Amino acid sequence: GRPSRRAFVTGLTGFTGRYMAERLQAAGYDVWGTVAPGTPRPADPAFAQCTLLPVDLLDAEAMRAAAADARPDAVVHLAARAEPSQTYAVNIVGTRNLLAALSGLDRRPSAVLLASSANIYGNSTAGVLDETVAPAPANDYAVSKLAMEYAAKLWADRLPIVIARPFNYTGVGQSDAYLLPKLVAHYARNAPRISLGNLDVSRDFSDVRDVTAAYLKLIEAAPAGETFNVCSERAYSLKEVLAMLSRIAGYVIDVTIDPRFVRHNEVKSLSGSRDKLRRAVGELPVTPLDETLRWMVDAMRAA
Amino acid sequence: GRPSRRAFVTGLTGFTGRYMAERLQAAGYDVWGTVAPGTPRPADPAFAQCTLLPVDLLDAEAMRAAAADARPDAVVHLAARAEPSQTYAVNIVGTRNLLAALSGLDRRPSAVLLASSANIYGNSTAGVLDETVAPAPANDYAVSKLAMEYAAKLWADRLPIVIARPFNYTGVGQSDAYLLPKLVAHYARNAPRISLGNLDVSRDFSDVRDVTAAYLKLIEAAPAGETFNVCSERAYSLKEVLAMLSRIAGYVIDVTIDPRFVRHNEVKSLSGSRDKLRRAVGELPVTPLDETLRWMVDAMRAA
Repeated sequence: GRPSRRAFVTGLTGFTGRYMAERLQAAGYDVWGTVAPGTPRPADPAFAQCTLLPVDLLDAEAMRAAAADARPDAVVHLAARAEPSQTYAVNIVGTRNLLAALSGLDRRPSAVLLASSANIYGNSTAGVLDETVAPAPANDYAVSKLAMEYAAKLWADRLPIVIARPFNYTGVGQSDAYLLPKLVAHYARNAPRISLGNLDVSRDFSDVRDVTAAYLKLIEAAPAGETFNVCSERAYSLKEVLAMLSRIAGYVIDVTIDPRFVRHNEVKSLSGSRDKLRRAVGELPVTPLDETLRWMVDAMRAA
Repeated sequence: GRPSRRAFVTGLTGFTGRYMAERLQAAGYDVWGTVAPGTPRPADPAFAQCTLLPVDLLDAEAMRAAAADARPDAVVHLAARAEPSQTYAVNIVGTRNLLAALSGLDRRPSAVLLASSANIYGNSTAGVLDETVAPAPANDYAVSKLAMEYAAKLWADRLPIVIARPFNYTGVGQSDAYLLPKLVAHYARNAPRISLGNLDVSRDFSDVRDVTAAYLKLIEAAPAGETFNVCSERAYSLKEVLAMLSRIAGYVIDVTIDPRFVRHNEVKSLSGSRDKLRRAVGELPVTPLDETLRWMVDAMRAA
């Protein structure tokens, strides 16, 4: 029947949440999660066996009641924003509301995984970043994620808290507000041209399926008090990505360099080390980016 | 006549602001500053030549209008809060509103000094803390001060921003909600007994006048992008402070150790290094604490 062991995922119906749900369900959890009040129900079949609770993160009391009902053994906090003020409120106080709700439970969860971001490192010149690299967040969103980490550690005496710092990741279902889905969308409809920044800037990209598999491993190991990069450890330039898509689509898209996308001080190469993660949970398969991209192109064309 | 060179001080009428006003006026500035809307006017004669603008920091537009009118050369940001949500909003977004206001001016200030706090270091075991010590803020207030620092650095390309991390400081006029003023109040009225926490915990205390002298030198040197401890570099236990006051008042107060006020995990000794400040701006007054305490005891008795 319906599994007794429960997971609770904030932002469950977002891009990452859809994949987190499948990972948790396959690991045997009954997956519960939050959705925004007054937004339309999700149509995706991935959520057919999920219990969806309408909760605003800034609604501390509704969060407390949702948690007490859900009674999770595992928590994955994915819900975030991105007005600067709402970004700080949702990412710091919304997270605090979640932790307060869990801390007040009769039975506290065995693992609470918070999704931070590798954006907290900012524009580091260190080439390959591990978790000891000094933060230098370069926008309010990145600052709010870093602040979330510090705010969350205040609850370490009450909850087993694991922090993930994912590098860039993508996959089927991510909006074209992000760069790789934008590229995929253009190639999928055989667009003649696109406008981009510098093509010689290399960054670390992962498949969302790999990222959520890592998240699950962090849940299972529950290393309370520890922060982990989640990344592929491979850096690709936009030129390499374009070349992959050209091979997939069978043509070369024409590129215009827009100054609006060109950052003068941008470091040429920046990637992550997942060595700390590897030592904690062991080796994890890395899906090749060209497989990820083909997956996305195929999904776009099949739509 | 009224000086052409202007300073703008948020929280001008608080404890630190009163001393900062006097310091700036003595350096030849026309002192402007903010007060809370709808609060009674200040009675203190120290504010007689100050221009007081009623501004809520969360009111971005009122802050913009206040700054365009004040047109400061020098800015000191002292205003802060301490509900956690308001603490994060005021200290992060309130500060951001100030910075946005200054950045939009035709003539930007030549120095923007932000008062952070040494509480961002938390309960560090490092004994003597310099600016390279990793932060470990231990409550939401301290987290909000650290987040403020990071949010402010986003404006570094537009404004010359100096961050101060004052350690504990006190002086005439500080409320008895703070520890040393509480001690002074008791000794001043020859109170027979008092109830306190652990007496063997040593901390760094400064004279507010020493702190503002440092704030002014930071303004004058304007080391943009740099953070500075402001501290005495001597740590006194509560037993040593009591002994100083016993000597001043001529009797020994009886102390009761209340477990309610005793924090078990507090580090035995913690103080700051101001070596970075000293190397940047040169010699500064460091007043003996017993002189500070006598100053305060005398003020209480003259009342």
